[PDB]
Amino acid sequence: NKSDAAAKQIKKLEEDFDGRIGVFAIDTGSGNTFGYRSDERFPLCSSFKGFLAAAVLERVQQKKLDINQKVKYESRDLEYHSPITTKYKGSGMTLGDMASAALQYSDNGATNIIMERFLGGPEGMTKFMRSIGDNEFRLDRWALELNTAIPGDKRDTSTPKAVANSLNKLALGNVLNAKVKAIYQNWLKGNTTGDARIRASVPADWVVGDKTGSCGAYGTANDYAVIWPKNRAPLIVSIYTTRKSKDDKHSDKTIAEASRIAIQAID
Ligand SMILES: *C(=O)[C@@H]([C@@H]1N=C(C(=O)O)[C@@H](S[C@@H]2CN[C@H](CNS(N)(=O)=O)C2)[C@@H]1C)[C@@H](C)O
Repeated sequence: NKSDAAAKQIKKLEEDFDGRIGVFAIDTGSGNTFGYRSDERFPLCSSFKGFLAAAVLERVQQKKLDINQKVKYESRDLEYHSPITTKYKGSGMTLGDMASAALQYSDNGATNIIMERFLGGPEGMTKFMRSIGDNEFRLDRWALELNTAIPGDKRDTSTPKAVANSLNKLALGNVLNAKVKAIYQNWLKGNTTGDARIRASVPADWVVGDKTGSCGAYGTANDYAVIWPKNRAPLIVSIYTTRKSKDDKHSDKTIAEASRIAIQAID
């Protein structure tokens, strides 16, 4: 009933821009959920970078990597959209700066380097997600090839629900200890790419951490967030969208709107 009216609104919203919306929201205080197409598969785009940083911090926490070890890449041809790694090319970067660059600026060079050197590539990112008990998450290709968002292709996809559950386990749950979890949160809170998305759907004084993605094809874009309202339990929102035509552009306002409707369904 509270659920069916949110579903109506989302359905309207997806018809309005002539595409498809996936939502999954959790109130971690009360347990209440809301989903819409929350078990259907959606391209990840960059959004998986958020889990990559947590994979790295898991390795830090088990002392299989040091967060301050230098990572040198002086000879590499940096991928397009490496705004952060390009500037540090000569000096290298700390593993931790590199990971958070991956997350906070969606840096493709940061992404590819970490996956090649420390993570066992796409297969090993997928392995990290099975290990927390995400079974829907799949990664197949590398940073710049995973964006084709072709309807029906399952490469590089997850579901809204599965993303939410993962983020809940990683941000709020028990894979990371106190200390490392707070690093991970601070990383999410400093994400720079999501001002117009989930961040836009909540009051100004609520703290938000998020990771976005935009494929640039099939209007495909997404965002997921942990939300800390004033004097109340944290929320998880996970919003994924695709559009009918190859040439359609993403719509941030739709994401922000789908988020408002979702925060309202669990309120
Ligand atoms: C991943 O999807 C790609 C990479 N990451 C992006 C992202 O949104 O995470 C895209 S979009 C890009 C990020 N900064 C701008 C949006 N913020 S803003 N200027 O405040 O509107 C544009 C970017 C392409 C990668 C795989 O291409």
